[PDB]
Amino acid sequence: ESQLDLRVQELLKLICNVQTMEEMMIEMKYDTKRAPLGKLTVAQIKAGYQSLKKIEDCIRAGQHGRALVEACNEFYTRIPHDFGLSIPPVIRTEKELSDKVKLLEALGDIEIALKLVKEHPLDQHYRNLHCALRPLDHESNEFKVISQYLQSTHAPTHKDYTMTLLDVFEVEKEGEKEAFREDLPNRMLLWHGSRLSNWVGILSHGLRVAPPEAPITGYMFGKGIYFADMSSKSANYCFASRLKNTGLLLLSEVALGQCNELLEANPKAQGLLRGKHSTKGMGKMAPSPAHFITLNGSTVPLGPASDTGILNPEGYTLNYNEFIVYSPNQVRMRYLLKIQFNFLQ
Repeated sequence: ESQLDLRVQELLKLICNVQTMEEMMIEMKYDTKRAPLGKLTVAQIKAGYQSLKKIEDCIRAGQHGRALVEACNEFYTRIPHDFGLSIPPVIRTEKELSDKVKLLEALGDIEIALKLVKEHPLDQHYRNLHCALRPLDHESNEFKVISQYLQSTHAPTHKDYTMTLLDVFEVEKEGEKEAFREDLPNRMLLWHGSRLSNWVGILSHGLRVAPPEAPITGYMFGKGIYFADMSSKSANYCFASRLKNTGLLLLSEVALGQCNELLEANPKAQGLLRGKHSTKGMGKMAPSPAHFITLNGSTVPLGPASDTGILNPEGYTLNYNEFIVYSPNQVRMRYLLKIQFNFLQ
């Protein structure tokens, strides 16, 4: 047996659970039976990404014929889906590419998590993370602020639930402090959400960019790292349910520097930086600078969401801001919130 504060123990038991990992993939229509997760290799994943590209190639060239059909078959073979008896859908839209990209991303973290769950077990894992998780003093000013930011930036559009801050752990990933690069302006504390089973991979490898094999059009603003100034915008990525009532969302410092403001999506946005250090999807609603506060050197956009005045002259107007940096060194994980979702029914 071994010891770590009970909170850190709870947290690990939550994100290390192999069952939940299985559950998550199944819930994503992934065939764990015909393709056991325990046998999933990093090479297989890279294979899937390439199949998608080929599919993106067809969609790109308007080839919705045999060319496409063969590409999907290849991919569905590479990444087995469980549709029961139903006939698999022929991927032929960007939105769907985007979903399959998120599936491969999850598999990538499952691969990582398992390759890590191999001297008390939890204590052993905590080490393998090379990431410090010190529980936070629920009386600290940090806590009060994290809580205020969390609630004050819960977007109106997301009322199908409520959030109760169970606990907060301060994160300290090896090497981020040093590499962070404090020279850039717009140093913000932003949200980032993800499913439970993803957290082991995020903690050990940190948040990272999409692979070069991946289809570019499966990324709203290119292969970068995404953040939001609205707690709920991110919490939706937890895909927590009434049974999976507990989820985790991360809060980290992002050196935005000069932002290249964009009204609408663009997978190729990274190319348009030309000096600016990040892309900003201009949302129709966001915190007001007048309500900003500073915490340990980073600006906290907590002010209740207000109208920004942005309005696409012809087209869809993004609801909330979208932030993207294309280099890990522009990110430094700080706090990891343990949240309990209270749905309505």
